[PDB]
Parts: sequence; C-alpha cells; structure tokens
Amino acid sequence: LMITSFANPRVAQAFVDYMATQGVILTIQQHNQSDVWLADESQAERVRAELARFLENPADPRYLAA
Amino acid sequence: LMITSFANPRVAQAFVDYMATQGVILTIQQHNQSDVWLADESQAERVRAELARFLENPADPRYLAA
Repeated sequence: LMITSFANPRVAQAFVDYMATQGVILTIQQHNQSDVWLADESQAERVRAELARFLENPADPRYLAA
Repeated sequence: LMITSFANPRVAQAFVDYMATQGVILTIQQHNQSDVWLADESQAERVRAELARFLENPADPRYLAA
C-alpha cells in the first residue's frame, strides 16, 4: 500500500529511516521531473537545436564549464 | 512553451545554465514526488499513526537522530 507522498525527498527518507528503527521497512518510489519552460517562443527552434546536441552528451565540457 | 523534461534536476539545470550563457532564459517547473510504499499491510495502521506524529513536526529530534 501507498502510505503517502512527500515533495521533499529528504523528508520522505527521514520518515523511512525512522520507521526502519521501529522494524518497519518502507520503500520509496521517487518520481523525478524537471520540466524546462521557455517564455519567448521565437527562441524555441534555437533551444531545441541545442537540446539535441546536449542529449547526445550532457557531460560535454561545454555544459560542465558554463 | 515546454521544451522538455528531465528526471535528473542537475541535468536540467546544466542545460538551463548553458542556455543562459547564450542569452536564452529558461525556467524549471520542478515537480517533486517521493511516494512511500509499505509491502506488509498488517503494519499500515502503525505506520499511519507514526506518520501523523511526523507531519506535526518532521524536524523532531526523534527523526533527525534516528
């Protein structure tokens, strides 16, 4: 059964950790989503072009060292 | 417009940070959810009792020092 949900993963984990000390084992389904929004529609094509390059290698130095 | 979504918030933020260096400002709608699951239904009432106490003060020393 699904007990509850928390926005803050550290708060959820504190509850889970505490319950484990009482001998009750809980698990977390952490569903993570960061939606990226652009206000200025005229930049959309430019952003999508860069996104294609980024997805090919998000760890490229151009992104790490920005 | 919504450009895309990423599970990893640091990956999303790297993209946003890079785009800012190109003069394009993006924002993130970060929707955070940690669902807490219990496999053993016989413990449900006990967990819900503790959850009520936890919600009243998640920062109580009993949770911090577990």
